[PDB]
Formats: sequence, C-alpha cells, structure tokens
Amino acid sequence: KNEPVLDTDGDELRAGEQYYVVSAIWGGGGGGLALGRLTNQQCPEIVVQRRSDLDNGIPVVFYNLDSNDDTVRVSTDLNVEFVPIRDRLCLTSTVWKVDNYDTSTGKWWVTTDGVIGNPGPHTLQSWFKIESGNLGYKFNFCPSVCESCITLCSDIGRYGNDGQMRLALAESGWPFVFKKAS
Amino acid sequence: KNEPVLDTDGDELRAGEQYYVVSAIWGGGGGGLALGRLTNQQCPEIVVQRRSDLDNGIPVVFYNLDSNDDTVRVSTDLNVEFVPIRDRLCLTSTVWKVDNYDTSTGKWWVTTDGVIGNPGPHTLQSWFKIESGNLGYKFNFCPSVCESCITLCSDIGRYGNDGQMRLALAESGWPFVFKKA
Amino acid sequence: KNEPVLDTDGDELRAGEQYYVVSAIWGGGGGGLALGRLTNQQCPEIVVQRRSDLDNGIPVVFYNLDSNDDTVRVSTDLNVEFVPIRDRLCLTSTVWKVDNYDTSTGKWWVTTDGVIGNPGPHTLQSWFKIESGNLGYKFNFCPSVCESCITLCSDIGRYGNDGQMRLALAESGWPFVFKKAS
Amino acid sequence: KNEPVLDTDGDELRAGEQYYVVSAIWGGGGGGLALGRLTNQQCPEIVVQRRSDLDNGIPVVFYNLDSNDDTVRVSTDLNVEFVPIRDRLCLTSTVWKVDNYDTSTGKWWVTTDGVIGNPGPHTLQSWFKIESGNLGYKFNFCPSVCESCITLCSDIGRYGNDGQMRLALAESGWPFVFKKAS
Ligand SMILES: [Ca+2]
Ligand SMILES: [Ca+2]
Ligand SMILES: [Ca+2]
Ligand SMILES: [Ca+2]
Ligand SMILES: [Ca+2]
Ligand SMILES: [Ca+2]
Repeated sequence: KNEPVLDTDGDELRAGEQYYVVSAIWGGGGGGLALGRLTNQQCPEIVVQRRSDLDNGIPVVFYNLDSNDDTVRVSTDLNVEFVPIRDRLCLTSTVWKVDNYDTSTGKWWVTTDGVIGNPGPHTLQSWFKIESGNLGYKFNFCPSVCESCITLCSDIGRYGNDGQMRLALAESGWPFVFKKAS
Repeated sequence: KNEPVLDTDGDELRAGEQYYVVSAIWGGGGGGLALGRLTNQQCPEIVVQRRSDLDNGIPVVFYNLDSNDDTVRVSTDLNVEFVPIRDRLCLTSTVWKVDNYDTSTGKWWVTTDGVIGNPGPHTLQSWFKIESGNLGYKFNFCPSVCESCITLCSDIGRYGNDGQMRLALAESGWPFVFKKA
Repeated sequence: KNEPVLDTDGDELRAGEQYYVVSAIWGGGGGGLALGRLTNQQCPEIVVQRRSDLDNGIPVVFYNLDSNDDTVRVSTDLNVEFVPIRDRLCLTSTVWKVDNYDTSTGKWWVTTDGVIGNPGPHTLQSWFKIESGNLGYKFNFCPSVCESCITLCSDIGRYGNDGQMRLALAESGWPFVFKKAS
Repeated sequence: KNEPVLDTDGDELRAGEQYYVVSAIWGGGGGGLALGRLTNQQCPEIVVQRRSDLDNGIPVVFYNLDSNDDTVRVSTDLNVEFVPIRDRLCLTSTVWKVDNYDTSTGKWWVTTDGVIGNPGPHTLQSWFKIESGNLGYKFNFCPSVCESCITLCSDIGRYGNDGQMRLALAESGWPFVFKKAS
C-alpha cells in the first residue's frame, strides 16, 4: 500500500474522478495539460501543456491496475485518459501512451491513442507512474506490468517543439499538481 | 515555431477557417466584431464592436504570410478578412487595414478595403499580429513585411466614434477570444 | 395615456421593476448611474455616472403617481429610487431629489434622500419625468404635482465635479437607455 | 479633481481603510496579494500573490500625499502598506517599494520595507499610482514626487521568482480589484 496521491485540496485522488493536471510551479509555470496536433498529423492528438496560467487544459481520469482499488498511489502503474468536454474529430483514443522513437528529434514523446487496462506486454506503452517530490508530483514511465519485457525507464519532462510544450522522456521530470474538475 | 493561437475550445486556429472575434471582457465589455458603416460613408465599411455580449458579430478568416503554414501563431503578420455578410453596395474588400491619420480625433482607425497577400511596402497597412494578453489575445499593428519601411508599431484598442465602438491603435490592446464559426 | 418608456429589449418599463440607467452612447459613453459621495459629505449620497462602460451602476426602480398605472410613460411624474444590492451606511434614502442651489458651482445637482409618493408641495423635489429624444431618453425635472408651487423646469444634463460625473439641471439633457437588471 | 478609485461594491477607496487586492482575472489568474518570504531571506518580506482565487490574501492600506484628501484617486502617487498579519520576526516595514535592479533575473521587484510620507527624492521608490485597466485597476510605478529625478515609469505586472508569484515592473500591468476587508 503506497502513499495515496493528493490533490490541491489535500484529498486523495480517486480512480474515475476528473482532475486537471497543472504545473506545480506557481509563477511562470504554465497552465495545465491538454491536446494539440502536428503540422503533418491531425490524429492521434499529442499531449501539450498550456503556456497560459489561466488555462487548466483538459481534465484526465486515472485507471488503476485492479479495478477494485479506488485510491491513486505513488509508484503504481496507471492509465491516463483525457476527458474532453466536447467530442473530438479524431477516432483515436485520448489515453496517454509513449510513442515510437522520433528519429527527427531523438525524443520519446508522450502521445495519445493508448489503451485502458489489460496490463502486460500488449499495453506496456500505456502505463505511467506518479512519483512524489519536493516541488510536486512528477510522471514516470517505467512499467512493471511485464517482468520479462525490456522497457524504457524514465521521468516525463517537458520540451518545446514547433511552438508547443510537449511531454517526453527526460532525466529530470516536470512537477505537477492535481486540481479537481469541480 | 511560434505559439499557435487557440480558440475558445482550446484548438489551434487554422488559416482559412471562420472564427468570431469576441471581447474577452463581457457584460459592458461588449460582444463580437462586425462590419459597420459611418454615418456619412457607405464604403469602405468600418470595423465595429457589437454592444451586446450575446452577439458574436460576424466571423473573420485569417490569412498567413506563407500559404503553407496552416496554423495561426502569435506575433506573426497576417491578414484579417470579415466573411462578406453584407449587402452588394460596397465593392471594397472586407480586409482589415490601418487608415490614414484622422485629424478629427487623433486616431489611427482600423477600417476595411485592405489587401490579402503580397507582403511588402505596398500592403504594409494590411498586416496585423495576434499577441497574448493578460487574458485572451490582442491585435497588434507592427508589420515586419518591409524592413526598410518606417511604420507604426502599436496595439489595437477600442474607441468611440460616430456613436459606435471602433478599433484604433492604442497603448494597451483590448483582449479578444476566437470562437469557431 | 402617454407613450410608454421602452427598455433595451423593446419591452415597456414597468413601475416596481429594476433597471440599470446606462448611457445611450456606445463608444466613449460611460457606464450606468450609481451612488457616490463628496469630500465634505458622506450622507446623503450623490447621484453619479460611472466613467467605465463596464460598470452598469446600481439599478433604479420607478414609482408612478397612482399606484394603479403599472407602466412608465414619457412626460409623467415619477419617483426614482436606487435599489442597492448591499445595505448602505447612510440612513438617508436613495430616492432621487433635486438639491438646494449650490452657490459654489451655480448648479442644481441631483442628489438623494428624496421621498416616495405623496404628490404635492412637501415632495415637490422628488418628482422626475423621462422624456423621449433622438439619441435616447432624457430626464426632466418639471413637476406638475402642485399647481400653486413655483418650480424649476429643466432637463437633466451631466457635469464633472471633482473627479465625478454628476447630474444637474441643464438646458439639454443627457441621453440614457434602460437595461433590465435581471 | 481626479477620478476616485472604486472598490468591488462601487464605493470610493478611503485612505486608511483596509482593502484586499485581488486579481481581476480569477481561476488560474490567482487570488489576492500577501506578504511572502524568499527561501533564503526572511526580512524584508516580499510581495507575492496567493495562488487560489478563493484566497483574498492580506489587505493593504493606502496613504495619500496630503493626509487631508481621504479619497484614493487614479493617477496620484500614494503609499501601499500591508496590514501586518505576520509573525514578529521582521523589523522591516510592510510598505511596498521598488527594489534595486535584480541582475540575476532582469527584474525590478516590488518588495517591502518602504517608507510612508515625505515625498521627494529620498522616498521616490515608495510611491505607486493606481490606474484604470481594461478591467479593474493596475498599479503603476511612475512617481512625480521629484520633478528633477530621472525615474523608472512602468506598469506593475506579475512574474515568477523563487517558486512564487511576485510583482515586478512590466510593460502591461496586471489588473486588480479592491474589496473592503471588513
Ligand atoms: Ca491554406
Ligand atoms: Ca472606450
Ligand atoms: Ca539569508
Ligand atoms: Ca487622512
Ligand atoms: Ca509597517
Ligand atoms: Ca474599459
């Protein structure tokens, strides 16, 4: 039983509850996370952070490994899905997922069209951990759903690309806090 | 590489698509923009702001410098054109442009009959930038299309003229948001 | 009877309902009407117009001569009462009233602490008319409630006094329109 | 003769009374202003903004140039001083004042330990103006208490520092409203 993940009201995060994922840095930290697109790619949508502090972005929900635990805890494999307020053009899912390696930038981006549940080698790319910190919570991609799978193991940092703040694997991660969509 | 401008749904503005330009401050802040007419001038039509914040006015289309970047980004020169929802009286374009100095008022008005494309000194007055504001976005007239040209460089704010709410160069820009039309 | 006063939705004004009194001019017009004070006078409060288009001010209610006529009509004597949202320190009323002559400005200002009802000589100064105009409605002080009373008879203009835009008797009135407060 | 500053009820700001200073843009725009401390400096306290738009922060009191005018008016030099809702660790004043240029950030910060009164070159850094914004009001550092002094002349915006939201000189001011502390 790992320590539960807490939101800005000090309440524990619950699976299936909507939360905005906002930058923990108060003062020049940017807003929350949302969806964007690329010049050469409308679908699936990529994960971006808002530049503006005013925009908390799009809420997410968290899915736990077992559907019978309803507490979000540190160091535990999670599915992350954007819950858009309105329907979207793309038919891809809005579930976070580590992309294939981008040879044009050398980065492993966070994109969508992941999958919910069914842990193991088929859904490996859709599993994320939340790790605690001094500044706040930081996302970590290091899935344990497949003990014999070779996997990347790294924090999720933030990195500009063609005018948008994207998420990608990095040595040091970007800190976030969680705000109820209430 | 510049930050994409975002509409009220959070989706990047696309060149060629129609958007309402609505005040980000509502209530007495007013509604969206529209073609108007001065009392003693039928053509060109002028740019005005609807008083009611329920009225989104009529949409515009944005045109980028390069016809290949389909995204509208901040701090880049673009053309603004109202969708011609108007009668057949005026042959003037519905493209925004900066007027000659108005000695009646001290103002550099935004009017229409601008020109799309052909960046350079001949069309200098038809190029606007969208910049981030404290909230939403503001327009800014500071063209970079002619480097040897001396030019005005200033935000667009709101000013009363002819019993209507018009746009003019101003120290502090007025903030707007963009709604899909 | 006389032509009914209309609000900004085209509906006729109804005595007993709340309307903002906003400047008819759109663009540089100022905001609505409200309560203010002077350096040497906290009470009663003076009638003022906001400089900012964003502020509609405080709603007024109108009272007809006879509690029967529910309609507010042009060229008829009315009481005008601010209905502030929160309670006010002043124990004076918020009913409009022509002031005593001001020997420092030469003006007959509109102030409050007026009285509702009782048409006649005692309440002469609390009766106003709304008149039609090209640019909108204008207020007129010219009461007909006391045949044997000598009275001023003048339009209500606006003058700037020590940072504030006040109302005072003037040759030509200032134009207003009426917005429902709901 | 200058237009009085108004609070959120429409009443003019009185010199000496207590007012919260709260961002006119709520949500991720933040709440009200407060005393803060940098990580490595206990005293003087700095000026920060509370992150929660429910948090009115700590009220201030305004001081005019002549203690005889009690109305706070736009575009006039005045002193800003937090109410000392603090511990007893600092001997420094809670009066706002513009800091020396900060070479590590390029910013002119608003800090405290300013001084009240005595307008002239000796107190030039402690005089702020309130100006109308597109909405509410912005602070503006452009003192005229010393005609011969070369001075900075600039709006007050917000900026990140030490993981906190600070006030600093900026091209476009940040808009605030004022709420009675009572
Ligand atoms: Ca195109
Ligand atoms: Ca204006
Ligand atoms: Ca220290
Ligand atoms: Ca005093
Ligand atoms: Ca002190
Ligand atoms: Ca304004």
